[PDB]
Amino acid sequence: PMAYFVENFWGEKNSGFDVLYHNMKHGQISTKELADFVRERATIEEAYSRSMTKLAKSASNYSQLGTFAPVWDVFKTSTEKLANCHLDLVRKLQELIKEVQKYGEEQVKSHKKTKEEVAGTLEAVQTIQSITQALQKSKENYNAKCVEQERLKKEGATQREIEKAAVKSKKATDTYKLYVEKYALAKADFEQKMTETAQKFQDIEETHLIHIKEIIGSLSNAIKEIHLQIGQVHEEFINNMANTTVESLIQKFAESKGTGKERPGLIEFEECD
Amino acid sequence: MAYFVENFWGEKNSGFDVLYHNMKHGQISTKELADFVRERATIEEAYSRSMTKLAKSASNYSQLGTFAPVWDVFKTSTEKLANCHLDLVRKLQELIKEVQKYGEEQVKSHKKTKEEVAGTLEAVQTIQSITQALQKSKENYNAKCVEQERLKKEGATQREIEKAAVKSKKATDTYKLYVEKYALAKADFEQKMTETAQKFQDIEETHLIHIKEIIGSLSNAIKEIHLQIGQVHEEFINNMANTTVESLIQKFAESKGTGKERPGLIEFEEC
Repeated sequence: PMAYFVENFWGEKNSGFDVLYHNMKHGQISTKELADFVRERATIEEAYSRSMTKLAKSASNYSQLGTFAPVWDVFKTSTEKLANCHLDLVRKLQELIKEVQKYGEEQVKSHKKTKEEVAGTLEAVQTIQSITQALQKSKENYNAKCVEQERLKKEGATQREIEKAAVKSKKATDTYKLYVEKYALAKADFEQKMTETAQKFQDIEETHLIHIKEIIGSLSNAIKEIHLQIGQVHEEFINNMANTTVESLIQKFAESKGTGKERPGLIEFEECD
Repeated sequence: MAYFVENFWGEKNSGFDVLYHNMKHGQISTKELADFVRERATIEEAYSRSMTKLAKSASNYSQLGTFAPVWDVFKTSTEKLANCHLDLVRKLQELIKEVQKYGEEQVKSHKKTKEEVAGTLEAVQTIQSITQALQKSKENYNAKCVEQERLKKEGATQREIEKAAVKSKKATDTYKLYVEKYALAKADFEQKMTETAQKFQDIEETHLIHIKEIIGSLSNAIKEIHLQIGQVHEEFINNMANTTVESLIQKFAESKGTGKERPGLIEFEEC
């Protein structure tokens, strides 16, 4: 709840506004980088899915010879289901990329509106920066008339030409005195505007980081959901292997590849006929 | 029960030849199991090395933005995921070793079994040699009786009858001997085949139970890593919860803050 942005963005240069504003704009970078990360994760998931699909094809094309042969269909169906799980994660990640891209383009809208809203604080910054430089110029000019006043005074000059040098110091004093009052006015305006705007930026940054973590939340949800499905494919495979018993494998081999039930007949002595 | 004994006889008696070659096909099932685990490990390693590459790319994103520190959470979690899949690769490579060790010791027991029931192979060669010779003598003895009938219907000499009778007598003596030798070989084949077909089923039982034990070890290895993968997903969720909005706001403000102190007070200063 603490105002970190208000407390930490002042300094002598009055550049805090600039930093904060461009930091808001850098929030666009993060959205592009996140989408790119999810795209690459989806690439890996699809590579895995396509290879698993190919692994199921090779499982169906194994030799039909032997008692174990029918078990490859249990390998086929499970590998097909596992491959489909990963492809569905790809689809879910791709839907997630779409809503990151959607957030990225509504950032551009809300950044444009913030720019138009902080226009008063932009003025407050450039006026205080201008007056601080103008005050320094009037400070140095005031001192330049002091040195020239005392240069002519200590060396020896007419009281008429000293008095007109004193008036040149008076106008140098008055304008410097006026800039001191102008600084205090611009300083009070800047501090009032910056405190409202530094908080404004922090609030924008909090809304940003909340929405981003919600996307990573949906990222974690899709991965967890598919992870649960993957675990169910493994368990289905386990008990399908349990159901495929040795008894049934021998049963099916004898019934299909058995030569004959009836044993060779008994032949006796035959008459000539 | 006994399916191999009951259902492997037939007229041509291919029973032994089929069951022996089927035992040999048990070696193919072992090779194809190795090829499956190897291909699965290849997929699991490619995935792992891609994830490692993804984990390292997570750190090479922009330093700009309040979100920046969150990338380390991605980096550490994606690294751990990558290592889980490589650990499975190592476990699957240990299975390929025991499958091929089982495959090479199958060759040892199969050649032993061949030498154990070579007598039953002889019994198949014996009954086939005899039944053909029994049919040869059956056709012969009947032809001697056809000649006995042919020469009687036409009429011949009494001494030719003695010659045809003694030829039919020896045709009977051999044909009757082949009937006894068939019944002796049938009682030898059916006795040995029943013992051999039961032996072929018993060794096929020990084959199928051991192959299922290896696939059991396969399912265990995948289940164990799947549990670890689920823990990484939960650790990622936790680390994301720990990386609060407040901690990121504080991170950036103290890193890229322009100054704690507000613009200074400037008053008149006399020369």
